[PDB]
Amino acid sequence: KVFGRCELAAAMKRHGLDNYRGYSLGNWVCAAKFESNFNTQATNRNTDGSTDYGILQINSRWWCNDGRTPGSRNLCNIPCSALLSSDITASVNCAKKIVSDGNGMNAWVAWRNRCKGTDVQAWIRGCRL
Ligand SMILES: O=C(O)c1cccc(CN2CCN(CCCS(=O)(=O)O)CCN(Cc3cccc(C(=O)O)n3)CC2)n1
Ligand SMILES: [Cl-]
Ligand SMILES: [Cl-]
Ligand SMILES: [Cl-]
Ligand SMILES: [Cl-]
Ligand SMILES: [Cl-]
Ligand SMILES: [Cl-]
Ligand code: NA
Ligand SMILES: [Tb+3]
Ligand SMILES: [Tb+3]
Repeated sequence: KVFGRCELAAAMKRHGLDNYRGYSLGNWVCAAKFESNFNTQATNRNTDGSTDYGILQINSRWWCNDGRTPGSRNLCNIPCSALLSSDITASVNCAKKIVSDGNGMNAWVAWRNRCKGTDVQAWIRGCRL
């Protein structure tokens, strides 16, 4: 599924991401934009051999199992394919565990480099939330 901007904002809010660990909804919408371009089926292999899955490009090194990342963990206890579903429940629940780790949303390189410090509120501008 390719979400619309306000569609995804609404979905994230419903699953409890808005202000989760202090991060306003627009931070999550901006991160999704630049991680996946709002496409729940996005996948991208990393140079270390891990792969990033879904709307929030959750990484198999630590968070889900894809059977092809040696030495990795599966801390969200899910197959990585579950993170490609049209329903974002699995991705949100995992993202909550990720952002609860020590680095917050900096674990998302695209958030750090393209959302952090910017006027992220503009990403929910005009949304009927
Ligand atoms: O800054 C940190 O998180 C940091 C610092 C030193 C040591 C640890 C231990 N981590 C390993 C490092 N990985 C952080 C780097 C991830 S990335 O940004 O490079 O991609 C995160 C994976 N961890 C998930 C987790 C779950 C619950 C609690 C904690 C925690 O207390 O750390 N961690 C498992 C153990 N973490
Ligand atoms: Cl915001
Ligand atoms: Cl990740
Ligand atoms: Cl693996
Ligand atoms: Cl392994
Ligand atoms: Cl959904
Ligand atoms: Cl934080
Ligand atoms: Na893994
Ligand atoms: Tb950690
Ligand atoms: Tb530590």
